[PDB]
Amino acid sequence: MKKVSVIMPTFNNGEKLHRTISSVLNQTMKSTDYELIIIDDHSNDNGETLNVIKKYKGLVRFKQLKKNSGNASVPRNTGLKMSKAEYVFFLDSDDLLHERALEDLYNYGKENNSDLIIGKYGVEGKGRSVPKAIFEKGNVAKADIIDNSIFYALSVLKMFKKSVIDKNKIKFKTFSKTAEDQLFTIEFLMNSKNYSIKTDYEYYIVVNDSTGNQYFATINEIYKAIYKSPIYKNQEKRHQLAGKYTTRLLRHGQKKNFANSKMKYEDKIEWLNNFSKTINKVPRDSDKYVTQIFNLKLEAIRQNDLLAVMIADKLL
Amino acid sequence: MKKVSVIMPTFNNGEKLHRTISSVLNQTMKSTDYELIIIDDHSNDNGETLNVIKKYKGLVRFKQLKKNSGNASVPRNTGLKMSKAEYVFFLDSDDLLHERALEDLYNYGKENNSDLIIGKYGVEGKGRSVPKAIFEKGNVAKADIIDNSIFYALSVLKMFKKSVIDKNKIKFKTFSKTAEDQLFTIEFLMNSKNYSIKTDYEYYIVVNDFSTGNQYFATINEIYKAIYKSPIYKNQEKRHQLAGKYTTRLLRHGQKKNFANSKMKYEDKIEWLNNFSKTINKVPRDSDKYVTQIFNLKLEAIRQNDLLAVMIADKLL
Amino acid sequence: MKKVSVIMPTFNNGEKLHRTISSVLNQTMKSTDYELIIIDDHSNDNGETLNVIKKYKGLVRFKQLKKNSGNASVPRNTGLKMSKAEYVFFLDSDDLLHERALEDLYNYGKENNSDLIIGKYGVEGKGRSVPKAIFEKGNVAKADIIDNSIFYALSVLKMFKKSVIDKNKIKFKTFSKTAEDQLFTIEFLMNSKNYSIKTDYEYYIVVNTGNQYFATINEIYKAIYKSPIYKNQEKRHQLAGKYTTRLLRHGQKKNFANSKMKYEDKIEWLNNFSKTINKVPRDSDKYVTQIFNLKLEAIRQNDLLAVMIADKLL
Ligand SMILES: O=P(O)(O)OC[C@H](O)[C@H](O)[C@H](O)COP(=O)(O)OC[C@H](O)[C@H](O)[C@H](O)COP(=O)(O)OC[C@@H](O)[C@@H](O)[C@@H](O)CO
Ligand SMILES: O=P(O)(O)OC[C@H](O)[C@H](O)[C@H](O)COP(=O)(O)OC[C@H](O)[C@H](O)[C@H](O)COP(=O)(O)OC[C@@H](O)[C@@H](O)[C@@H](O)CO
Ligand SMILES: O=P(O)(O)OC[C@H](O)[C@H](O)[C@H](O)COP(=O)(O)OC[C@H](O)[C@H](O)[C@H](O)COP(=O)(O)OC[C@@H](O)[C@@H](O)[C@@H](O)CO
Ligand SMILES: CC(=O)N[C@H]1[C@@H](OP(=O)(O)OP(=O)(O)OC[C@H]2O[C@@H](n3ccc(=O)[nH]c3=O)[C@H](O)[C@@H]2O)O[C@H](CO)[C@@H](O)[C@@H]1O
Ligand SMILES: CC(=O)N[C@H]1[C@@H](OP(=O)(O)OP(=O)(O)OC[C@H]2O[C@@H](n3ccc(=O)[nH]c3=O)[C@H](O)[C@@H]2O)O[C@H](CO)[C@@H](O)[C@@H]1O
Ligand SMILES: CC(=O)N[C@H]1[C@@H](OP(=O)(O)OP(=O)(O)OC[C@H]2O[C@@H](n3ccc(=O)[nH]c3=O)[C@H](O)[C@@H]2O)O[C@H](CO)[C@@H](O)[C@@H]1O
Ligand SMILES: [Cl-]
Ligand SMILES: [Cl-]
Ligand SMILES: [Cl-]
Ligand SMILES: [Cl-]
Ligand SMILES: [Mg+2]
Ligand SMILES: [Mg+2]
Ligand SMILES: [Mg+2]
Ligand SMILES: [Mg+2]
Repeated sequence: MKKVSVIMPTFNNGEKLHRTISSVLNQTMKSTDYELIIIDDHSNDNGETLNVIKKYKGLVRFKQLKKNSGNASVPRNTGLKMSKAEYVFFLDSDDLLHERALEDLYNYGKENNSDLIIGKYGVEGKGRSVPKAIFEKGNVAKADIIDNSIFYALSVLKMFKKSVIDKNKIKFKTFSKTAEDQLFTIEFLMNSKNYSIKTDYEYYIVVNDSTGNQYFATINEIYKAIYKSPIYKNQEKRHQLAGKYTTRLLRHGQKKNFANSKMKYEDKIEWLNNFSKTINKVPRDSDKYVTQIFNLKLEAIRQNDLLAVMIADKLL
Repeated sequence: MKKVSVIMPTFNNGEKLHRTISSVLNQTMKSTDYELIIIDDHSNDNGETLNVIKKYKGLVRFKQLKKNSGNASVPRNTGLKMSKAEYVFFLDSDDLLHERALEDLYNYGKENNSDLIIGKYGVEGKGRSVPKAIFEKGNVAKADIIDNSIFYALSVLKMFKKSVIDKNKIKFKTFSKTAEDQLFTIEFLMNSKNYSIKTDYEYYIVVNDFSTGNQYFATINEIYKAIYKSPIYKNQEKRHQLAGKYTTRLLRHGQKKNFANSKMKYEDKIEWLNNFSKTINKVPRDSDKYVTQIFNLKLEAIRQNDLLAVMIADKLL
Repeated sequence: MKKVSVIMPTFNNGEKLHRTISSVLNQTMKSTDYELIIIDDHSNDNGETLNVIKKYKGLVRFKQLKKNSGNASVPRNTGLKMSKAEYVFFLDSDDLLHERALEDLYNYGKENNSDLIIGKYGVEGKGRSVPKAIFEKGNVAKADIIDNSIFYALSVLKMFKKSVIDKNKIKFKTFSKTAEDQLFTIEFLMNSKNYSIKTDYEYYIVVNTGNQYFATINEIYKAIYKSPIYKNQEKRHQLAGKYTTRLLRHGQKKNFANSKMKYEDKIEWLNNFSKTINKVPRDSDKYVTQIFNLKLEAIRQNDLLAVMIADKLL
């Protein structure tokens, strides 16, 4: 039984994949103590990606899907079924690991009985930004969701204890193109207690290179996960978590500024209708735990009032 | 017939009452010319308050209520029934009078045929602040409600002509825990003409120590009713002006003025705004033009009973 | 057939009219090539205005209306029926023409086959300001409505080809006291292609519940969306959106929502504004300047509070 399975889905990556794979194979951890599982989501780049992967035959486990799934959910789920390790680490195909990522994160995790270990993120290039606040207090052995800003770092680019995933049958959902990674991390967080944060190096480097029916279905699942948490059983604690997630959603959500956008009016109405329907399944008791700058925007969404959301956005 | 009855309700004050009572007994006014009526609202402090009051038996009139009323309304009403003086002065149990408060206020009142005399307030300690604007023009023999900011000083901690109270049967109401003193002063102001302001000393020292609105807005409703039924201010346009100015004071200093963006439960906000809307919609819109224009949107939002609009209005103030 | 008929309605102008009439009679154009038609809207100023007009008997055509119409619509319509010229030029009674206004504008128009020629405006005194942006690019032989800011200069104080007015039976409407001149210019613009702008001089000097108003605004949008010149629906949306922008920037009672207007009047006004704008396709909204995105939606939603707020944020 290996310490870590690195699970990496690929799709039409080409010669860029060399850098990523190399970063995983060049770890300070004993090479026999981890594996790299590569799951190609049926690349169609005239065999360029598959040719790069073939160069590491013998040194990595590999499966190719018959049809392209469209996102990383099915590939990652396939990797999870293939792993029998203590921890898994999800890695995106364009990104890089620091030489001492698996060793340092696994050691910290093992020494603190961690269900989840989060390594400090770095970033190369303009594009997506990475979480910063979670890492501002240095290393944290027993982190807290609220006090350590974990709802602002819900990517799956972390080390997860496989037993938690297995015991609770946590899979990536495929009903949406976005926020499926958030739902996964939330499901995990709500079914575990021990989270640790390690910040000695930039362990993971992120490399930068419609009506909302499906999106808000996923957001709904996130709130459901919080309110059904067997770890956070206290209803007031659930309200606090839900409120904090609402804050993150209003700060960093998809199409956060839809109301004053160039979007067609009928589309705005349908979008807000889905956002309203979803947030109105969340107890109002959570609202008091939302950052108060968003008090008006949140009420506007609850009331399903487009004008009020437009105004709220103008005042933010 | 005495010049002044000082009416002071007490409740679980203890040894703090000595300072207050002493301030009343040590007045420059002839001691035979006034009385201190003490009405204890059934203190339950192991007889501590009653023990302090007993030390002045013979120098004060005193009645104890059988059950605690909860506020100062019933006690003050009892004091009024007991007084046969020319003027009454309401004093709170923790507060102080200046040595020359009754004398100076009574003299100014008598020399100007005043129905109401307001002495400049002082304050000791962090907490509740006191009115300032009303006293910024010095002494005023014939003051005006609007021009002298009297709607921003509606406490009953003043000298009132008893005849006005008696002739018009003015009592403190008990349907609400708050704003009952405001309603009293408003009822008095709307049934009298002569108000004087005296500022030579800090005559009254306020001492600081270290709801769905059904009843509150019923009291606010009574305030508007008092203005619009005033036999002194009979001109409808004058009533609009007074009403508008009160609306301004309510939006500036009202209870839970910032309820809309508060941590109040949504259902409570709705009920609160519903009461606020129901009440303000009984006030003619003709008064709105006399409201300070910064509040134009907030006022309309309340009239329309639109929570979102009130929230926004508050964000723009 | 004369080159130009200057059409000038008068009403209780008095001795101020001398200056105006003099400015028309003192043109560089051959005096036999134009006429000044004066239409008095039944002045009642103890014969003062009529006395000034009588001094130019022989030099002007003149008709007096039996009853005062209240605005310039009926008078101007009367002038149009009286003119058989190639172009007409509407002149207000207190205003002035530059010595070389008719000549320069007619020549430019004739040389560019212009349906409409717009001379640069000047202004004397505090009050109404005049369009500026339309004239910022100098002379334009073939102007464009959008690119040359013509919706910000919709007065009829311009030179119009009479054939376009007769062929399309364009009259000033009388349903409203205001915006009737705008409707006229819009009707003209939507039924012609060739517009020219001349800026060498200040050729024209301006001297200083909404049921009816919004009926007129409605006619403006109708004119755009029925235009036989601008037939492309997307072009109509663009024109409509640009007019909406001008309406929000310079409309009558633009700031009604936070005004001293009685509440009941505000509601009725906004109701008319909402009813009218909701007959305009939402496809035009994308062509409205985005600062007005909220105000426009507020009006569409007929929400007084939202209009008040919108105005507070502008
Ligand atoms: O006191 P509050 O909680 O109201 O305010 C919090 C502070 O203001 C705090 O300083 C900041 O929120 C912390 O922000 P940050 O500088 O640490 O960055 C965190 C951001 O959330 C981060 O840059 C991303 O927006 C979050 O991305 P991930 O959670 O890692 O997941 C990617 C996610 O966006 C992706 O799944 C979506 O594109 C698809 O739905
Ligand atoms: O906008 P305008 O020009 O019309 O007026 C605004 C001016 O700036 C105005 O002159 C100032 O507001 C006057 O303020 P101030 O400095 O004279 O006094 C401040 C307050 O009036 C005062 O501190 C209290 O807030 C008022 O309470 P009271 O009138 O003494 O009545 C007691 C009442 O609040 C009590 O019943 C409540 O606690 C129960 O709800
Ligand atoms: O926001 P965009 O990009 O679409 O353009 C905005 C620019 O800033 C634009 O240049 C300005 O809005 C307009 O420039 P301007 O300095 O030439 O503005 C001229 C005004 O439109 C003018 O002072 C009058 O408002 C319009 O005169 P007319 O419409 O020709 O007169 C008849 C009618 O408007 C009049 O009855 C109304 O003013 C009565 O309220
Ligand atoms: C840098 C970061 O925060 N990454 C997130 C970001 O990825 P990002 O926006 O960077 O997009 P990426 O190219 O990294 O794609 C994510 C991963 O999914 C794989 N892939 C992509 C397309 C496809 O059809 N099939 C497939 O398996 C890619 O090989 C890659 O490993 O948004 C994704 C979708 O919301 C998240 O799940 C990622 O964790
Ligand atoms: C500085 C100032 O503006 N003071 C006001 C403030 O008093 P404040 O907030 O200072 O409250 P206080 O304790 O002074 O109460 C007012 C008076 O009521 C008496 N009391 C209190 C409780 C009780 O159950 N029974 C009873 O009789 C107290 O003895 C006291 O003399 O709010 C009161 C209630 O609106 C007003 O009447 C006071 O004018
Ligand atoms: C500079 C400018 O754009 N002015 C416009 C403004 O006039 P403005 O506000 O400048 O008012 P004016 O004095 O120019 O009056 C407009 C003209 O209408 C005539 N008149 C006036 C009253 C009357 O009862 N009968 C009558 O015929 C006047 O003689 C005058 O020639 O509003 C009119 C109606 O929307 C427009 O046609 C004018 O172009
Ligand atoms: Cl999101
Ligand atoms: Cl007054
Ligand atoms: Cl109050
Ligand atoms: Cl207009
Ligand atoms: Mg990536
Ligand atoms: Mg007190
Ligand atoms: Mg609203
Ligand atoms: Mg004029």
